[PDB]
Amino acid sequence: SESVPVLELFSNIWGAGTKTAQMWYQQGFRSLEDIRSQASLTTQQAIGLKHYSDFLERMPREEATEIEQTVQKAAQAFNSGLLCVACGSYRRGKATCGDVDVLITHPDGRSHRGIFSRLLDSLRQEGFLTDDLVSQEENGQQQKYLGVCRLPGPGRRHRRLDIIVVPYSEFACALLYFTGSAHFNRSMRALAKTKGMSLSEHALSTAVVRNTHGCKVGPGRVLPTPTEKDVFRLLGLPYREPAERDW
DNA sequence: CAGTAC
DNA sequence: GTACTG
Repeated sequence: SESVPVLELFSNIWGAGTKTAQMWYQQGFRSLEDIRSQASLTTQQAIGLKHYSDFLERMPREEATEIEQTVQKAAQAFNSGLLCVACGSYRRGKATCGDVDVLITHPDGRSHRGIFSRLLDSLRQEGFLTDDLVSQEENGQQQKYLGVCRLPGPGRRHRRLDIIVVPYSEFACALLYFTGSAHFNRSMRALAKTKGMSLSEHALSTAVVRNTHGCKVGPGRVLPTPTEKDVFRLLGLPYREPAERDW
């Protein structure tokens, strides 16, 4: 049909943005069926197209809880020490969630290692994980997984699930980044910059060196941040609770 | 670049 | 704003 809603239709495929949607449009594709039959699909895009309807639905908060518990039980089997916290919109207290954001670390600071591969393998044997989207094994000590899960039982939709494993020393910043919101994180890091500091999912750093155009030319030194409250303090900010961060 | 995560 | 893989 008309160009704008067709671009919108294509854009709602995971792995496809405006550039891809516009390219498809030039090709003369107008429907999801057209994409399915004729378009050159990325593995991820093919998965997004297959779960198009489900991925458009936001799940009830209660379902996100079950998903996080499903992940938690599997991890704990490996080690009872593991701490799993659902982040994102769920931690911010939303009634519905676009996806489930599960963070995992271990208090001793060592046992978090070796878990990521096993946990995923465990979740696959269970039939929980249905498709894998992207894997990041190079984020320093943080491992990230993006995939598709589905709770057992009838009438269950496929849900987007992200699993991140971090060291206990980076727990606070990883928790901070991953609960958001996106605009909230954007503002905190913007502020940190003004103060000659930097904030990432890994750590908060002071004495960061920047140039005339404000381009970072040297890292500072990592400041020990055991809790979220410590990060707020070192930036001269009043602590906000997750619900207070839903910007 | 493009798309993605918050 | 920061930062990952497709």
